[PDB]
Amino acid sequence: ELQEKLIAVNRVSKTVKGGRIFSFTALTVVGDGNGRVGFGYGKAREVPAAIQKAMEKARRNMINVALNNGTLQHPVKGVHTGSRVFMQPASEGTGIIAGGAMRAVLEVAGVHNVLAKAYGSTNPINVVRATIDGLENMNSPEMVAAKRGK
RNA sequence: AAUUGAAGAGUUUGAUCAUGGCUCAGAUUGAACGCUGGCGGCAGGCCUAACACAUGCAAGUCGAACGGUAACAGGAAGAAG
Repeated sequence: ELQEKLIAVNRVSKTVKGGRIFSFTALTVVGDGNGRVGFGYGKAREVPAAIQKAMEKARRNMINVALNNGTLQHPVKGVHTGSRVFMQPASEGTGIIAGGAMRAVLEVAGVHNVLAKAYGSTNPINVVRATIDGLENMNSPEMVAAKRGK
């Protein structure tokens, strides 16, 4: 019931004294399938150590999302660095139809059938960060009615 | 009951993030070309030279408008084997 999946692995470099030194970065997202989404970055010298650090950071640093029946509630826009992201609840608008690196976080998030369209930059490290910010500041009808009295 | 509706990716760098262009994945067509080709249904078929046109048809009808008889088939009368 953990439901982990990796989005992006890259080879970064460092350029020391004698030549270059190549390191690998993972970027994974875990989530239970009912709210509870996390992402982790993690970087290491080989690929399986990188993904393992990424999963291990992603299992902690996990955020609650106030889902609807199987989906979002109201249309929400989350931004991070250069990466602006729209989402629309699509009240059984079948299938998760999101961009790459947004399909994954929305998939393990437990949502099933939203409409997305990322704008701006679509770097995978910043398009999540713009989905969680997004799903984090999406509030439910029992939270809005809690705030404003009824 | 009559709008249930939105996906990205590759490429600037030793690597990064951003900006930014180029390019790809889709659908479409009065299409052409290449390879191949069994049947049917429904549609479509000179986008260019509003260039030049052989030949055949594409606008005739009415005698219940009229003088009339060129034919065709009868009618009447005459003459002949």
